[PDB]
Amino acid sequence: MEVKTIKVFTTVDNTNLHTQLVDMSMTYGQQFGPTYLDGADVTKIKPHVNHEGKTFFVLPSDDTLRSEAFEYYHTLDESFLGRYMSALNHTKKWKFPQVGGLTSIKWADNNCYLSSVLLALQQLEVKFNAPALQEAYYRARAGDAANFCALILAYSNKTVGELGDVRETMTHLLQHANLESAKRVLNVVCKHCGQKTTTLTGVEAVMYMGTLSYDNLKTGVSIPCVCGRDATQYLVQQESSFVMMSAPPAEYKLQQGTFLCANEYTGNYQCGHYTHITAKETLYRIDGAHLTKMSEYKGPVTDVFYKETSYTTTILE
Ligand code: NA
Ligand code: NA
Ligand code: NA
Ligand code: NA
Ligand code: NA
Ligand SMILES: [Zn+2]
Repeated sequence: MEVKTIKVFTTVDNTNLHTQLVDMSMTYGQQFGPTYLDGADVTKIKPHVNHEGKTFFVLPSDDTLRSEAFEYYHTLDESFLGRYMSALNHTKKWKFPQVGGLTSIKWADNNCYLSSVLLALQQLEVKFNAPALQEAYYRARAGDAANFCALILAYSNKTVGELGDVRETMTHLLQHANLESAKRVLNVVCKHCGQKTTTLTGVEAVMYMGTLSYDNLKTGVSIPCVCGRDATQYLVQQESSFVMMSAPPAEYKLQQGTFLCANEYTGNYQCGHYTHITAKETLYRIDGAHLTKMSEYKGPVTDVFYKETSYTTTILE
């Protein structure tokens, strides 16, 4: 007798494993729909005896599987799982060296922006509400980051090799972060329209676009008003474990002890390369696999991260 059937497990979350008896005369596709083995699309291949007892990813095809997928990924986007697997097939071959005490990514497939994201996340006090992200994030911190990178790609709607952006990626990722108690209060004054207090929460409480300087947001920054004038606003109150300050790329000085980490961007509207700036015993520039220690830094910066707990203004009235 030749082996005609094998037992395997199918899953959408790598946690709930569903026993299957597989017919070796049919493709995985014919039995399960689109099917993946460690990210590789095996929809078109027939089973092998060596597949016995292995775990295969499938698409959610009934209410139970859809529920398991939503519970794990916190999205109902039907294309997500396939995009995640497509990315994973490539990110499993990336290398994740320890550089300046953090898990970085050797350069591959235009992944500089993702390396800068990964490096930043390891320094923020953040957690993810989506179990897929939180579990992968834990493993990434230790050097096992292939899965986390594939997820970031999928959550970002980026494919492997696609040119990316740190701020855009952070916007997508932070939608799944623990930011429900993040709060920002801004005092806004227009000379024509008058005064108002704006309260922002969640992602909008921690991301700002217009200045790299947390000090400037505290003391006053120009902001367009609906009337066509430039109004001024400053930070009254901040409750979050960090803030991310962004601005169109320009030369900026970074001083150890005055920020947590940052993204350098060498380039312009067309093209650019993203490197990570942090500090340990001195300033560190981490460009994939490559470290440069620095005693000072003035360079082209687009995003600066700062630690926070709770801040209240000392500006009166
Ligand atoms: Na995961
Ligand atoms: Na901010
Ligand atoms: Na202030
Ligand atoms: Na960064
Ligand atoms: Na990097
Ligand atoms: Zn106005």
